[PDB]
Amino acid sequence: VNSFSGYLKLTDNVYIKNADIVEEAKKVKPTVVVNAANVYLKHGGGVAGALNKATNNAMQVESDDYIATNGPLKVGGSCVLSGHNLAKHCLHVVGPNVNKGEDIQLLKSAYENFNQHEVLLAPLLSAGIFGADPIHSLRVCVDTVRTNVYLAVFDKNLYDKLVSSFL
Ligand SMILES: O=C1CCCN1CCSc1ncnc2[nH]cnc12
Repeated sequence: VNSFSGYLKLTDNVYIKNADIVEEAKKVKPTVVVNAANVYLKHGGGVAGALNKATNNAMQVESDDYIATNGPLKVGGSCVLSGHNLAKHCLHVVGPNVNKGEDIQLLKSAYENFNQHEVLLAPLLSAGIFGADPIHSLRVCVDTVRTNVYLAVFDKNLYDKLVSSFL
């Protein structure tokens, strides 16, 4: 038993809810919240910008130190940093950005990072301003992640379409 509430069950291990991931994190305080990161951990907009704003920019400060020490992430890669006031940990995961021409096959590699954590709160990778089809993203998620994932979908219209088109 865990504290996630109001989710529709899609599979044995994947759950989905129309919710603002920032508000959901603040309420559940999950062990892991996933950020839709870029390789530079520049959290300017989309999910990343919202999460960072909710930390009063502490996520960005921590991220800049991480990059100064380690260099950029790989597309399809991840790193674990603090969850600040939102979660114990934040798993920063880089999905391919279609608006940068990045290979959509890297989406599966991106979701594989979730398997290193037993339970996560997450957005759909590569969705939103990353330009991929969220229905495809949900399919790759279901077919790749084996650990327990609670997906937060901000847009009610998108949420309804994702549910209604799910096989
Ligand atoms: O829902 C949507 C519509 C377009 C893309 N997308 C999911 C990524 S954007 C997001 N996802 C979850 N929680 C949030 N809080 C602020 N932004 C978000």
